Amino acid sequence: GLGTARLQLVEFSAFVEPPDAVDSYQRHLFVHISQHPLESVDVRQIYDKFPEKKGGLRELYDRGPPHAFFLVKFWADLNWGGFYGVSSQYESLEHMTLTCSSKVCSFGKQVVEKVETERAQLEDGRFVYRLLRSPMCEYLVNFLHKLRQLPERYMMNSVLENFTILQVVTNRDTQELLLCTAYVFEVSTSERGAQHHIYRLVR
Ligand SMILES: *C(#N)N1[C][C]2[C][C][C][C]([N]C3=[C][C]=[C][C]=C3C(F)(F)F)[C]2[C]1
Repeated sequence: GLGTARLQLVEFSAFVEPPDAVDSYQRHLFVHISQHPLESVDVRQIYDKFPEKKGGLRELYDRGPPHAFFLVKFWADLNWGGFYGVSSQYESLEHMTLTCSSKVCSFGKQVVEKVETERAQLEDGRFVYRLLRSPMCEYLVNFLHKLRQLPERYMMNSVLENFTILQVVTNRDTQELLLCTAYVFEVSTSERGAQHHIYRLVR
């Protein structure tokens, strides 16, 4: 699964709860992972999709460690005053303070970047890092309304081809990379829910 033994992604989901969930609860997952041997992709294959910059995939991979670099292909479910949310959870056996850069690179050129710091919280013999029910970016929210309005699924996948996200979690105190995940996006069928495949970035 996703993670070094130093840090595992327990769960992550972007979601919307329809406004009627206050009465009777339901939630739409656009994308979801829950981990409460993996296949491999050669890192050079996706170099193009991301910066060739400082903070670009090649540079961070040279810094290492290579067992920290992953790819997650997402098949999003776009079949849906509401709440649009993103919630992520990681587990470690070390107490560290983490820094999580998430960069959106469209056409290989980074547009937006969020960097956040989360400190550990001890639970049942693991240190858990919790970033739950964060409100979704208005960038993403409007994007998704536009993308759902697209008439054909291949049209969504061709746009989503040109958008990629690089997530890098480092230890703030030691400034050493713990996890780097590249995300590529496609759209799932209506009958098929949100799906994902995880790969290890190799050389
Ligand atoms: C806005 N709001 N957000 C919160 C940001 C920080 C954490 C998640 C990030 N989005 C992200 C990161 C990695 C893989 C997929 C996604 C997705 F699909 F955009 F949520 C971002 C959005």
